[PDB]
Formats: sequence, structure tokens, C-alpha cells
Amino acid sequence: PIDLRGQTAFVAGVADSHGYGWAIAKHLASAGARVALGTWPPVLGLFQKSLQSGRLDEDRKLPDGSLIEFAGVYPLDAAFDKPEDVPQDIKDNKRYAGVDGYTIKEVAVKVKQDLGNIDILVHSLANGPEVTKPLLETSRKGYLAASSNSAYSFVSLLQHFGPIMNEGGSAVTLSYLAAERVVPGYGGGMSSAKAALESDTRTLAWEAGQKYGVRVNAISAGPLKSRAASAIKSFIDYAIDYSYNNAPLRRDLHSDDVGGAALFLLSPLARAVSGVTLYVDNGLHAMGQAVDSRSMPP
Amino acid sequence: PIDLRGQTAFVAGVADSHGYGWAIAKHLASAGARVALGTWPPVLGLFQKSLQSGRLDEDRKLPDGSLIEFAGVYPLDAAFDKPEDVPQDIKDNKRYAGVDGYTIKEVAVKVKQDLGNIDILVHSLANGPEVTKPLLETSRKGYLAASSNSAYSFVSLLQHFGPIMNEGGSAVTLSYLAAERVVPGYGGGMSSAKAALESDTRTLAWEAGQKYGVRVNAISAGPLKSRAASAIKSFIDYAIDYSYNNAPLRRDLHSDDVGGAALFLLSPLARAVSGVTLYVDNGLHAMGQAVDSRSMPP
Amino acid sequence: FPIDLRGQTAFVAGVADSHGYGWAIAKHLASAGARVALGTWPPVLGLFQKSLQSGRLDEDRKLPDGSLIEFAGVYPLDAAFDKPEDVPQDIKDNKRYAGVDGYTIKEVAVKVKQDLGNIDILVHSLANGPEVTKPLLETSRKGYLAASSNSAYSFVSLLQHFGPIMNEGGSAVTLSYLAAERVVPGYGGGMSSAKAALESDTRTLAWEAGQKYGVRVNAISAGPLKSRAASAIGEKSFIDYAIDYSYNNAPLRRDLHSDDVGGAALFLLSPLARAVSGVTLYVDNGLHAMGQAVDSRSMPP
Amino acid sequence: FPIDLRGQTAFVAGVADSHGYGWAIAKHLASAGARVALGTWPPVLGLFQKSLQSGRLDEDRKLPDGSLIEFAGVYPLDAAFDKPEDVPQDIKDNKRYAGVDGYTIKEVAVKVKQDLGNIDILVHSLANGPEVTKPLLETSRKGYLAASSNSAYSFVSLLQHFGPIMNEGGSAVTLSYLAAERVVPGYGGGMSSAKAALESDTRTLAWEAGQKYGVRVNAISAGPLKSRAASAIGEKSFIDYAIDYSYNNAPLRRDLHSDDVGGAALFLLSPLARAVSGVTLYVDNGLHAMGQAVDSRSMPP
Ligand SMILES: NC(=O)c1ccc[n+]([C@@H]2O[C@H](COP(=O)([O-])OP(=O)(O)OC[C@H]3O[C@@H](n4cnc5c(N)ncnc54)[C@H](O)[C@@H]3O)[C@@H](O)[C@H]2O)c1
Ligand SMILES: NC(=O)c1ccc[n+]([C@@H]2O[C@H](COP(=O)([O-])OP(=O)(O)OC[C@H]3O[C@@H](n4cnc5c(N)ncnc54)[C@H](O)[C@@H]3O)[C@@H](O)[C@H]2O)c1
Ligand SMILES: NC(=O)c1ccc[n+]([C@@H]2O[C@H](COP(=O)([O-])OP(=O)(O)OC[C@H]3O[C@@H](n4cnc5c(N)ncnc54)[C@H](O)[C@@H]3O)[C@@H](O)[C@H]2O)c1
Ligand SMILES: NC(=O)c1ccc[n+]([C@@H]2O[C@H](COP(=O)([O-])OP(=O)(O)OC[C@H]3O[C@@H](n4cnc5c(N)ncnc54)[C@H](O)[C@@H]3O)[C@@H](O)[C@H]2O)c1
Ligand SMILES: CCCc1ccc(Oc2ccc(C#N)cc2Cl)c(O)c1
Ligand SMILES: CCCc1ccc(Oc2ccc(C#N)cc2Cl)c(O)c1
Ligand SMILES: CCCc1ccc(Oc2ccc(C#N)cc2Cl)c(O)c1
Ligand SMILES: CCCc1ccc(Oc2ccc(C#N)cc2Cl)c(O)c1
Repeated sequence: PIDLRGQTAFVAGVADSHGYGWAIAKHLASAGARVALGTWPPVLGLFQKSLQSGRLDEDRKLPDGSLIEFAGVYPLDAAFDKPEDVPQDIKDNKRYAGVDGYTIKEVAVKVKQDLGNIDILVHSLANGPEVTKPLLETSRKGYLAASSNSAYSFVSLLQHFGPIMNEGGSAVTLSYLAAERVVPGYGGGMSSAKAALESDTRTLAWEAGQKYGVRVNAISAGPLKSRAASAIKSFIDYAIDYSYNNAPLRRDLHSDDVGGAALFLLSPLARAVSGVTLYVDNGLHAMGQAVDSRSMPP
Repeated sequence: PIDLRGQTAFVAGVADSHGYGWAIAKHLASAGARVALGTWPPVLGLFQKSLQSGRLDEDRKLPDGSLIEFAGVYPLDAAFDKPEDVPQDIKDNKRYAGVDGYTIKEVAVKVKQDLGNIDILVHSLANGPEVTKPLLETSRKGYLAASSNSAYSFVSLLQHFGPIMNEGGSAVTLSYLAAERVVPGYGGGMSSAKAALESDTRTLAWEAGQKYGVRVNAISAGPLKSRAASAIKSFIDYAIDYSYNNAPLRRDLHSDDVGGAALFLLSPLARAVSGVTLYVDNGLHAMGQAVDSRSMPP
Repeated sequence: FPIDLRGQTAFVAGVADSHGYGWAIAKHLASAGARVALGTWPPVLGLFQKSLQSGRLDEDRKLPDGSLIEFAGVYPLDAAFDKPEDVPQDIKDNKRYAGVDGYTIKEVAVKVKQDLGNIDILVHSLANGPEVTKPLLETSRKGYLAASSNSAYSFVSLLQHFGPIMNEGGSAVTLSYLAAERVVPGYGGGMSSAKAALESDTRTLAWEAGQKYGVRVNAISAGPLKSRAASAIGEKSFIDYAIDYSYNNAPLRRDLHSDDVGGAALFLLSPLARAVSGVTLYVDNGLHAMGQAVDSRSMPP
Repeated sequence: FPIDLRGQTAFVAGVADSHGYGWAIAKHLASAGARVALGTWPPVLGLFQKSLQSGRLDEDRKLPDGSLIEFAGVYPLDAAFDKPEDVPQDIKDNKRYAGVDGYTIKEVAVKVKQDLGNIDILVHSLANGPEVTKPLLETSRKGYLAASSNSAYSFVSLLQHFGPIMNEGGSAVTLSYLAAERVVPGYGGGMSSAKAALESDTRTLAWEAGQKYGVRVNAISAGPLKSRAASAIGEKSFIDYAIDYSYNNAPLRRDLHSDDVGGAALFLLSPLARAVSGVTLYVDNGLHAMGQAVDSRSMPP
């Protein structure tokens, strides 16, 4: 089926056991692949502590009894390309204390000398500084902050990992429905960016397909209560409810279901698949009407 | 702006003053065009009676005081291409009494000798014999009946009017959102067909653009209480409510708003516009979530 | 273990040979260990069964590990029909249709329930449009409706009758071509329409089947493949020019072997895809993504 | 009378010459009788104002009836900025930026309210990506974000500041290129991304503006046009090859004169379109519809 044994993979955007990031890394390992991580500096120490402590061990369990193992947990700030781009505030920011080589370019180099060429690239990271504000209120600063962090980070990740990705390697990034249709509350220009992330998924499928022979795809995924989601009865608690009531599949959306899907797009089975936006959302993309609306009877 | 004076137009699917059919014909006339009609035989006598009586005269008023005038009200059954295709039941059906030349091919000929070559083609007609049944219940007979009447009718209309349409002429057909996203209640395979109607709108934009130089477009339009709609607190009464509560524009959807749009796609202003699906629906296509759902607070 | 289909049973409708995507799926459903059954269009069941019995297709029946794919049952199946009573005497007595019965959908679906019991997986790999070499402006109504009766509705009726016997969490997947959403000249006779209806009935059914049965429904929009059915379209094959176009214009510059879609389907029909429904998956080497042919005669070589 | 815009006032942001779609719209908004105002990128207001005052563009300013289009006001306007405080001393004192002030969005939007009062119509016809000759894999972050700051966000800020002064039923429309939804090679520097953000912010804003103000928002995805801005992309113009491609591959085999989109916009911004919002309209001679370039080197001539 899917033995990715002898393949190296890099997962960017993993700092806990709740994000989609984790899930992906978890299914990749379960298929035999070597799995590394890029983690946001400030929250790195804690993540490692979590791991070392042996408290994320229930989460690291392989359906056979093995515990996942990571080839490296790399400090990574996708807001930064090369060292010359990191401000002096940040360099001096306490929470970035005693870590270096965390810019995209830098990590890419570290991975090559540490692990060699790789096969798989996962992009699981976004940041909207004005996510809670409607577009009519989102300022330029936030909009661009929301785009730089959540969209260009991908193009830059490809730009630097691509040159060290084997042929037939694959790369995946996670988008949200708000990119295509209006989803109130997904403000701060996160929708705008997500849309750019999808376009770039296509545009890159072309540039990476031709230059490197590397497939590039996106998953538009459904509501999941990651820590990044929890931080906006919350906006995503209501999100989960809607999708549960209105989608074709009346079932819960687990971190994994995206991991599963991700595995695929990252496995040989998907050798013909590129520039695709794959809906892992219990089929809610397909509905053109709320069935539980207050406008129909109950 | 839009003086279609000296242009001949044919509108298929008009039997009352409530359908989108009417609206289109009404805006076309108001721009100076000659306007003919194709009307379902059984309901022809009555339509004419309505007109002659001087009771649809409030509906026929031009924003200047003139009353619309039609160059011809032609019997038309779009379920039938050429006379050899009409069963012996129908030929003998009382409601088709004392009318002939109502097959598509036949009407096309009648229009040419009666009016000459034409410029504009409007397609405003659909029929689902199992519209009220979910797809899992729709039988082959109904599905195909639903497709023949509502989709192929267009391709056949182009096939026969195309050869008598001037260069730069245009043709328009009306679709529903259910074609792209799942709209419960729009069963009987009407959704399937609508989707075929859109594809064919594209496919024909290509064949009619190249062979005849004729533009071909569709309007995916919002809920309107035509008589054809009323016949399914009804399924469309609830339809109108939903769209009113959930769309970007909180406003009523009048027959006209589609007529307006139609005028455009049929005017010179749209000389570069072909194969398009244009949403005249108060912007509800753009939402990816019910705002009045019972899942959010009120 | 990431994809394990042991204990699950699959029905792959539309398999007559070993060149079509259909084959590739049965082969991919089965290395995953699923028990696989087939529906073969009646007029060529003899020619197909014989290629099997004889060994001509042994080369195509080899899995990775080096064992041979076997089938739980080869079912006569005409997708144009639903019920014995739908069959016209024209055929009831067609020399090629002789030697077989119970080959309508409702009938197959019965025999499968008798023979194998509830299924978990269902594959719709078939289509038929008599006027496909004809442009839409030259396509007959009869021929158009036939295309749709064969390539689109068949999927519906196939869900209706195989639905009740499908396990919760079951999957079904149909096959489509890009012509549905954008004009591809030469792919005529209403097939482009028919596939569009299909993709939409895949969104609709995903909803209905997804609620009543808890079954998922999906479409794999595939690129061009030299199969018996393709080579029949229209010297230099119309299918060949397509394959050529793709090879020169798709992001991934590579051959499209059927196995590709084979593996693509396997995903969609597996536990891995248990949150994926109503989608159209482009297994086309990324060609869906392009806005321009790159080898245009308008552009520099 | 089917399209009458007498009494309505329009602001067309992004007009420096008489070749761009921008021009064509002001010209189409105005034959409809609307009073029209312009925003010109500061560095070329002199060259533009002078072409007007002189008469060089009289040939382009003639309407059907044979009268001349006049403007209610020509406003200095840099879309990269929102507020006086957003302006860096770099520019505050750029030789080309001298002789003008109050050229940020919030400022223009003020002066327009002072000078003309509430508007009904708003046109976003501008874009700027310094690295557009660069593929995405060679595009800088700074240059990418600039593209987006200039071509996409500008639209947002333009709605924010012109919103409150817009009448209920007002309209706004931006401009896009097919590159947003499918790869068009050569259209780089992040512009493809930027336009995608734009089309999406056109769906989003249509909702927000559509509720708060009752204003409609729409996008016209246009085909290639030889404008100053295009000819600047990259011998044989990159824009020329595009125009050529289209002429050979689009359903309607004809020239795309700017007036086309000119009239297309006029519709969207008029009472006729009062139920149309959040849409992307392809004014491209139907090229959006095609799945294959028909003059491929893979296909027979
Ligand atoms: N939670 C959901 O249901 C949901 C829904 C739709 C889409 N998504 C998408 O999935 C992806 C991951 O979502 P998640 O919230 O499950 O994962 P998550 O909660 O772990 O958050 C994403 C990770 O990216 C990290 N990150 C933020 N800024 C970074 C920077 N500049 N450099 C490096 N890392 C940075 C965050 O710390 C976080 O660990 C995101 O891109 C998001 O857009 C999530
Ligand atoms: N009413 C709405 O809100 C609504 C919504 C979405 C789409 N539409 C579409 O708009 C079009 C017109 O809709 P409407 O209901 O407003 O108009 P309508 O109520 O007048 O019905 C369409 C016309 O077509 C005629 N017709 C049916 N079968 C025919 C046949 N085989 N040959 C010739 N004529 C035939 C009907 O008699 C009717 O007059 C339809 O195609 C429909 O799909 C309507
Ligand atoms: N071949 C391609 O490049 C291509 C591309 C996109 C989609 N598809 C789709 O894939 C499916 C099959 O793939 P293929 O190209 O290998 O076809 P194919 O080579 O298998 O030829 C048709 C297949 O379906 C069966 N079939 C044909 N008509 C039938 C009928 N009316 N009743 C029952 N069975 C019938 C035949 O047994 C045959 O195996 C079709 O639905 C087609 O639309 C094919
Ligand atoms: N030209 C085409 O074929 C084409 C195709 C699709 C979409 N468009 C869109 O149409 C719009 C303009 O059409 P065009 O091609 O005639 O452009 P153009 O020829 O008018 O050149 C850019 C125009 O916008 C203004 N402008 C440029 N940068 C600006 C800045 N940063 N601040 C304020 N104003 C600025 C200039 O005055 C100029 O008139 C753009 O948004 C572009 O994306 C153009
Ligand atoms: C219904 C919402 C589903 C949803 C949940 C989480 C998402 O991811 C993020 C969202 C915002 C920020 C920030 N800042 C960071 C991340 Cl990782 C998302 O894109 C969409
Ligand atoms: C919410 C529904 C909006 C809606 C209303 C009316 C429509 O038109 C028809 C529908 C069914 C039949 C039949 N038989 C005939 C027509 Cl003219 C439509 O397609 C969609
Ligand atoms: C141009 C290649 C795309 C393409 C190639 C082959 C396809 O399969 C069929 C095509 C036509 C008919 C018929 N009749 C039957 C089948 Cl199984 C297809 O659907 C689309
Ligand atoms: C290939 C033709 C498509 C095309 C042509 C011209 C366009 O307009 C611009 C293009 C680039 C820049 C910049 N920087 C500015 C503008 Cl106004 C466009 O958006 C898209």
C-alpha cells in the first residue's frame, strides 16, 4: 500500500499534539518515513519539554506499540527567509533566547547536512494578527502580516527545500473554505491569503513540477479544535457544530482524517496528482444551503 | 447605452407574466428590439386570451406609456425536434388541438420566413417530472425526461436557430445553483440537467462562437415565485426566505433583475462575453455558510 | 496497514478487459486485500472470461508480491437497464446477449447480496455515447440522452440498488473527464454534458447517500489513457493526440499509467478517506491547473 | 434609458493615460451620463493632466454622440498608502512627488466628500508588482508583499474609506486576470496570488459592504490588452504573445478592444446589475471556458 520507508520528510508547523501538523507527521511516521519538524522558536523549549517528559507519549503511539521518533525538531520562523531579515527586537526578544538558524533558508541548509535530500514537504502554519476583525476593519499591516505568515511562507519553503527535494517528491499545504466562499469570522485577511495559498499551490505545481519534478497540492480542511484554532463557547466551537449539522457526513472531524488524506498526497499512490485542492471536510463543501437554517422548519 | 433597434429576438418559454421568460422579453422590448415568443401549446390559447383580453396590460407597460408588442407568439414544444418525433398520443391529445409546426426545427423555419434572420436567443424553459423526489428515488424515465426538456432543448434550439442567427448575435439560458452545490428539494435530476445546461453553455460558446460567431451564456439565478416554481407555504416560499436572510444583499429578488442581466448578455456591451455563468441571485452564491443557522446564536 | 481492506468486499462495475482504468482499480482494491467482484457488459463476457480462464491476462493480474488477483464473482451487467422489464425483445434475443440472464442492475445487486452479502466498496467505471465523434451542434437527441443514460444515470441507479446492501462507512466513486468543466473539442455526442451531470450527481448523492446510509461518494477526474474504449473514439488516434497534448502541457511531464488512477481510487474508497466525500479529484498530472497550453503555435519554441 | 446614470457620481481609481481599461470605464460610465472623477498615481499626474489640457487625447475623449468626456475632478492618489502618516520621507521628498499633497486614500476620500459629496460608483483599476517578470520560485518576499499591497489590499482600503460616503445601492468593481485561478506562465512576481486574494476579497467585501452599506462589489476578469502597464511587462511583447494566443484559442475570434470591458463594467455598476454581487465576470472572448489550446504543436494544423 504505502511504505514510505527510505524517504525523508519535513513537517513545518508543529508545536503540540492537537494541530493538523501533528496528525500529518503521525501518519507519515506510521508508513515508515523519517520525519522531522519545524517549530516556532518561542514555543520550542516547551514542546521539547513535553516530549522529553514522556507526557505526549499517548499521542506518539503507533498502532503496533512503537513510539514515533523524530529525526530533528528544528527552530523555524517562516516570517523570516534569511538572517538579514530578522529585526533587532526579535534577535533580542527573550523568547527567542539561545536559538539560531531558524529562518527558512537556514533550516533548509541544516536539514541537508543533517539528513540529506528529502522527499516530502508539509506546510502546516498560519498567522493572522487581525483574524478576529472583518475585512472592512483589517489594516494593511495585519492583512500583509496575515499573508506573509500564512501564504508566502509556502512559496519560500518550496523555494529553499525544492532544490533539495528528490524527483517525484511531494509538498502539501492546508487551506480553508473561506478562501472560496465567504466565511464570516474568518477575517483579518486570512481568507485573502488562503486564496493566495491555493493559487500558489497551483502556480507552484507548475514551477516545481517542471523544474524539480515535485508534486504540490493543498487540502482545504474542516473545523478542528487545535490550539491555534482555540485562540480566536468559541468561534470554532460554533464552527464544529455547524459542520456537524449541515454536512453530508454526520460524523466528528478528527485531526487524523487530514493526516490520512495528507499521507496519500504524499505517497506514490498520488504520483499523478498535482495543483489539487482536496476537501477533507466531511463533504460540507458540496452543500449549497444550510439544512438547519432558522428559515426552514426544524 | 443599449438600443437593440433593428434586431430580432426570439424568447422561448413564456406563457404568463410571472416567469423569468416574461421579464427578459420585457427588457428586450424596452431597448427597442423586436420580440417574438415560443409558448407551450397546451397553455397557448389561454396566454393569447390573456393578452387579447387586455388584462396583462399592466404587465406590458413600458416606462414611457407604450405597451409591449410581440412580433409573434409561436406554439413550441422543446421536447420535440422534428415532426417525426411527436407521438400519436400527443398528436391526438385534446390540449394540442388545432395547432401545428411546434417542434423546434419547425418553429425555426416559421421564424425565418416570418421575420428573417435573428440576433438574440433566450432559453427560459425546464421540466422535471420527478422534481419533488430526491435523486435516490428519481427513476431513469424522469431523470431523462428532466434532462431532455431542460437541457438538450437548448442545444437543439441553438442547432436550429444558430443557422439563422446573425454574426455577433447572442443566446442565453437560465440555470440554478443546485447545478454546482447540493440544494435539497431540487431533485428529480433537475440539478443534474442544470449542470449539463451549464457545461453545454460552455461547449456551445465554443461551437457557436467559431461556426456562427454567436455568443452563448448562462444566468444562474435566485428564487423567484413564477407559476412553474409555485407548482412543486411552498418549497419556493421557503426558498425565498432563505436567500433573503443569508445573502449579501438583503433585498427582494424581482423577475426583472434577471431581465436586466439578460438584456446585458444580449446587448453589444457584452460582445466579449461568452461561456459565462452569471449569478443574478443577490450574491448568495458567495456565502459559504448560513448566517441564520440554528447552530449560531440569533 | 495504512491501507488495509481485509474483510471488505468491493464491486467494480465496468470491466471487460485489462487496459481500462476499471481494471487498474480492481487490481488496486485487491492488493489492499479487499475481496473484489466485477460487472462485465454482457456482449463481451465470453471474450473476457476466456482471456481470464486461458491466462492471457496473467501478466496483468500480477500484484507486487507476486501472487495473482482473483475475483469473487464475474457478473453479467448492462448498465443501460435497471429491471428485467426494462429489457426490449430486440435484445432479449440478441445473439450476443444469449447465454445470460439477470443482467440488469436490480438483478445483479440481488445476486451479489445472495452470493457475497453486504458490500463496502463500489466502483462505477463505465460510459457509452454513440455519437461521441459528433460535435454538440451535430448531436442527436436520442444519442445525447443515451450518453447520459449510460454514463451518468447508471451511476444513480447503481447507488440506488447497491445502496441498501452497503455497510455504513462504505464508499463509491465514479470517473470523469475534464470536458465536463471546460470545452475539450472532439469529446462530443453529449458526453461532456453527461460527465457534468455525473460530477453533480456525485455532489448530490454524496449528500443523500451520505445521510441515509453514511456512505461516501466521490469522483476521480482523470487524464487520457489508451484503453479499448478510447481507441474506439474516431491513422493517429484522437486519444493519442490528447495523451500527447498532456505530456507536453501538464505540470508533471510523465506517462499516465492506469495504476495512477488505480491508486488514486484506492485512497478514496479506503478508511483513510473517511472524511472525504463529494469531491472531484484530478488525477491528470496536474493538467487541470493550467491556463495555457505551453506548446502553442502562438508561442516561441 | 435602460442604463441611465444621471445624478450619480463615480470615482475611477487608477487612470494615468488613455490606453488602459481604466480609461475605457470612465468613458463608459460617462456616456451613461454619470459624473466621473479620477485618481491618478502622483508621479504621472503632470504628464496626464497635460495630455488632457493640450488636446492630445481629444480623439480618445469623443463619445458616440460627438461630445467630449469631461471629469469632475482629477485626484492625486497613491494606492500604496492609506494615511499621511504612512508616507516615508523617501517620498515626502521625491522630485516626482513634489507639487502635490493629500494623495493617500483616506485623504482623497475626504477631498471627494468635500468636493463632490456622496458617490454611487467606485472603480478599482490599478495594480503594481515590481517582480512580475519573475517566476514565483524566484520572487522575493518584499516584492511579493508589494504586489499584494498594491493590487489587492488597495481595493480593501479603497472600500473602507469610500464606503461611508457611498449611497445605498452603490457599486464597486475591481479588475482581475485569469492567472488567479489557473497558472499563466510569465505572469509572476506574486501577481497571480495577488489577483486571487483580490477575487476572494471581492466575495468577502461583497458580503460585508453588502450588509453594512447595501453596496454591491464585483470583479471583471478580463483578457489581455495592450496598455502602457502591459507593454512594461518584460522585441516581441510578452503581452503580444498573450493577445495572439487568445485570438487563436478563444471561442470568439476577434480583437479585444478596451471598450468591451468598458461596457462590461458599466453594466455591473448600473441599476441593471442591482441583484448581481460578488461575481467574477470573464470578459475574455470566452477564453476562460476552454480546456485546450486549439493551436497546440501537439495537434494537427
Ligand atoms: N484547526 C482547524 O480546524 C483548521 C481548519 C482549517 C485550516 N487549518 C489550517 O491548518 C494549518 C494548521 O492548523 P492547526 O491550527 O491545526 O495547527 P496549529 O494549531 O499547530 O497551528 C499552526 C502552527 O503553525 C505555527 N506558526 C505560526 N506562525 C509561524 C511562523 N511564522 N513560523 C513557523 N511556525 C508558525 C503555530 O505555532 C502552530 O504550531 C494552518 O495553516 C491552518 O490554516 C486549520
Ligand atoms: N422561478 C425561479 O426562481 C427560478 C429559479 C432558478 C431558475 N429558474 C429557471 O428559469 C427558467 C424559467 O423559469 P420560470 O419558472 O421563471 O419560468 P416559467 O414559470 O414561465 O416556466 C418556464 C416555461 O417553460 C415552459 N415549458 C415547460 N416545458 C416546455 C416544453 N417542453 N417546451 C416549451 N416550453 C416548455 C413552461 O410552460 C414555462 O412557461 C427555467 O429554465 C428555470 O429552470 C427559475
Ligand atoms: N480512458 C480515459 O482516458 C478516460 C478518461 C477519463 C475518464 N474515463 C472514464 O473511465 C471509465 C472507464 O474507463 P476506460 O476508459 O478504461 O473505459 P474502458 O476502456 O473500460 O471501456 C468502457 C469500459 O466500461 C464497460 N462498459 C462500456 N459500456 C458499458 C455499458 N453500456 N454497460 C456496462 N459496461 C459498459 C466496458 O466493459 C469497458 O471495460 C469511463 O466511465 C470513462 O468515462 C476514461
Ligand atoms: N491590461 C490587461 O490586459 C489586464 C488584464 C486583466 C486585468 N487587468 C487589470 O486592469 C487594471 C488596470 O488596467 P490596465 O492594464 O489598463 O493598467 P494601466 O494600463 O492603466 O496601468 C496601470 C494603471 O493603474 C494606475 N496605477 C498603476 N500603479 C499604481 C499605483 N501603485 N497607485 C495608483 N495607481 C496606479 C496607472 O495610472 C495606470 O493607469 C489593473 O488592476 C490590472 O490588474 C489588466
Ligand atoms: C472555522 C475556522 C477553522 C480554522 C481553524 C484554524 C485555522 O488555522 C489558523 C487560523 C488563524 C491563525 C492565526 N493567527 C493561525 C492558524 Cl494555524 C484556520 O485557518 C481555520
Ligand atoms: C429553489 C428553486 C428555484 C427554482 C424555481 C423554478 C425553476 O424552474 C423550474 C423548475 C422545475 C420545473 C419543472 N418541472 C420547471 C421549471 Cl421552469 C427552477 O429550476 C428553480
Ligand atoms: C479524450 C480522452 C478523454 C476520455 C477518454 C476515454 C473516456 O472513456 C470513454 C469515452 C467514451 C466512451 C464512449 N462512448 C466510453 C468511455 Cl469508457 C472518457 O470518458 C474520456
Ligand atoms: C498577460 C496579460 C494579463 C495582464 C495584463 C496586464 C495587467 O495589468 C497589470 C499587470 C502588471 C502590473 C504590474 N506591475 C500592473 C498592471 Cl495594471 C494584468 O493585471 C494582467
